[PDB]
Amino acid sequence: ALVVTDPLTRTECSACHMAYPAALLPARSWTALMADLPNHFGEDASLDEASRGQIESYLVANAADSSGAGRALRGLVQTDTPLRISELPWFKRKHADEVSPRMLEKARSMSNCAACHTGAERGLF
Ligand code: HEC
Ligand code: HEC
Repeated sequence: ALVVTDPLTRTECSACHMAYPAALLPARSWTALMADLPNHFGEDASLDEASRGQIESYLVANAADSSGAGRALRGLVQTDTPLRISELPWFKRKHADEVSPRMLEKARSMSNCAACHTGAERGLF
């Protein structure tokens, strides 16, 4: 399932986009994100340390490499620490010949999964 099940992560990490599922980035990528929320893609996404710590635990514990080779890892080398799901080789492979300039214009960003996937919040893509 490609769904955030953790309530605090669901709340805090849906404030500005969809709460992205842990399974889509390796643990190192989640750590790096969670270590710099004051400088988060142009926004201040900083949290109180207690909330920050718990969210980091959940993301790392259910990351793409938390149960061996999740699909999202395909085409990654161990020295890659991607900070965007939308920059993964696996993501670009699934989207390349599928998204037209018009579909992309309407979504406004490949970060906006629900603009194209009605079931994105229930894990259906
Ligand atoms: C607003 C104050 C935000 C909060 C709270 C969180 N995030 Fe965020 N995030 C924000 C912006 C403006 C962007 C750029 C979107 C774009 O169109 O380029 C992002 C992006 C991400 C990503 C990358 C998405 C992708 O393209 O692959 C990830 C993985 C991500 N954000 C994670 C994340 C988490 C774990 C959060 C909770 C702690 C969280 N975000 C909150 C703005 C904001
Ligand atoms: C429109 C501009 C899109 C945005 C934004 C995102 N996705 Fe997407 N995605 C889009 C299309 C047209 C398709 C192909 C559908 C098909 O059946 O060919 C996809 C595909 C996926 C998939 C693969 C689904 C499967 O066949 O198993 C996944 C896992 C997926 N998309 C995830 C995903 C996420 C996490 C996004 C936000 C970060 C996202 N997509 C954005 C169109 C669009």
